[PDB]
Amino acid sequence: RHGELQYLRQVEHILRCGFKKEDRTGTGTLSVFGMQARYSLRDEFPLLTTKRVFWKGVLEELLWFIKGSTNAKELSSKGVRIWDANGSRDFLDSLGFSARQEGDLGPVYGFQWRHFGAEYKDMDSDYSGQGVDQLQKVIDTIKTNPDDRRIIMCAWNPKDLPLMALPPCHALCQFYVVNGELSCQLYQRSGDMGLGVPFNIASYALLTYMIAHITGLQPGDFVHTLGDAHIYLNHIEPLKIQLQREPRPFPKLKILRKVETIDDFKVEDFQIEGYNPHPT
Amino acid sequence: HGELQYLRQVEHILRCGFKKEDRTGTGTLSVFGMQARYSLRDEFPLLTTKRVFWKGVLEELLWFIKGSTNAKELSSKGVRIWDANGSRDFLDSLGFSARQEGDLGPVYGFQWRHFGAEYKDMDSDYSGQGVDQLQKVIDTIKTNPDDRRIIMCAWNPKDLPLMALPPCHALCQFYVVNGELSCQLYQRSGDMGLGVPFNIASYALLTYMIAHITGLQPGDFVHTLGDAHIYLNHIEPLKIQLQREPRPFPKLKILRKVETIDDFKVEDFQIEGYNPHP
Ligand SMILES: O=C1OC(c2ccc(O)cc2)(c2ccc(O)cc2)c2ccccc21
Repeated sequence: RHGELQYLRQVEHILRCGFKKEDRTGTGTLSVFGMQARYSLRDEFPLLTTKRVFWKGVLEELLWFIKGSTNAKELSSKGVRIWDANGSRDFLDSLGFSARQEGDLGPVYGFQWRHFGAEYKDMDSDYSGQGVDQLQKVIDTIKTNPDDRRIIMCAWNPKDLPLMALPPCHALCQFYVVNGELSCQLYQRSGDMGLGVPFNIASYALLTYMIAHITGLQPGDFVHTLGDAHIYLNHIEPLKIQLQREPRPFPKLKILRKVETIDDFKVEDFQIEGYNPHPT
Repeated sequence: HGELQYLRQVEHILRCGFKKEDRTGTGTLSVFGMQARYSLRDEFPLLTTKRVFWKGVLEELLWFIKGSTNAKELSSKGVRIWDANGSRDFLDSLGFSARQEGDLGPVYGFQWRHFGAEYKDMDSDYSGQGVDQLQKVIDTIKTNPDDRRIIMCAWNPKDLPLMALPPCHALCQFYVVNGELSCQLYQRSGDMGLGVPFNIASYALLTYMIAHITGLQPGDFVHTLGDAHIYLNHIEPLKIQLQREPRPFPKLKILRKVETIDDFKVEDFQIEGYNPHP
């Protein structure tokens, strides 16, 4: 009943029953369409243990989303370089974004979360007060109407898709409250089980911890829903080895001071305790 | 039998759901996060343990497809499910007193065909405005079946204040493998007793239509729920329905070759072998 066994069973399922299917580069995957897992957030934190997850990247990326940044260099300057290739001069040129400064990802996550529907110009523009601040709306609704069934933050913006260096893999999420507990469901249109999915689970579990903290609630569940769940073909043999490792008890996530607004969270406010992932 | 997934979801909520009130303070039993997979392969998942309103399923979907946001254009087909949301007493509730009766605001039909366009009223001409997500999905399926971004999203944060009701069916995603077209719906709120069987039929039908248009075979319909709930007044009726054994699903037949999604008509469809319980 360790929560990571769900993830292992999803990987096993794709290895056994997935179909060969290729991505935009013509590279092969094994793929299943439509999966779901539930990770409890109650006195533990689902940071996967059968292979180490880049927690520093999880935390800094989420803080970067929250402040609305679309500059890959603003994340890279924290030592987190996962978005840098998508803002490179050559990649941006290949998409027709010649006039963009290097690092300008377009209206990706942070912009849609804080300024949905505003007109994007570039990554250095001031978007204060423009568009729908979905993130603060979710927090507001949780505080005042926890029964609400419309508590959604949606990064999928069909109008803005052509401007993005990458359309969001995490298309939308929904929050839910019962019994003083805050839950979150992510709709992820595409998930690389080997590398991306563990990171994305941590990301939305952390966001739920953050929002629960500032709304006075306790973390409940993170429900992970996938569209195209896939394993790259050259990852099959390492994953078969990983699948025979027993999960170690999940770590705990501690928030080290009372924080009042989502914008006030800082990297030093968080401590992962007892994280003991299997080595690679 | 694929209907057993639905029955076990109902059973789970009656067993493990928590009491949770809705907008009207009326009580439900609720579970957050559920998923079921309904095969579309040589059968159609129109539930059999209780009759589903198939004519309403089909006419509502045709109404979405032509982009209408006028409940009176659907009611004129004898399908009244949207009429209350467009009534003058309900629009006034939401501060929409200057709005014509029947004007639902920028709901499914507008978002599917004109996402991002500026809504005015249900009588406006939106030709060529906004993103036609429906046609874009069909195009991408035809040209890039491997695409992992084949999404139609009715959830529009900018337009929510203008809507008579924000979409329960927030988005759906299509997927192609082995010549088969699948569809996954993200439904943020599901009334298991009254709404969900209708909703399953709707998106299974959309998948049959797009598969027909694109030369593919229907695959799976994957139903994902947020707040899956049962109104307390429905508990004993569902408890009886849970005792009913499902009959084999009917088949859906498309009676002619249709070239575009806009060309489908009610007469093109025939449900074969539908034998539901009362
Ligand atoms: O470069 C990285 O992108 C990943 C990532 C995903 C979502 C996100 O929001 C941020 C990053 C990713 C992993 C696998 C993929 O197939 C594509 C991307 C990732 C996870 C962990 C470590 C590095 C990376």
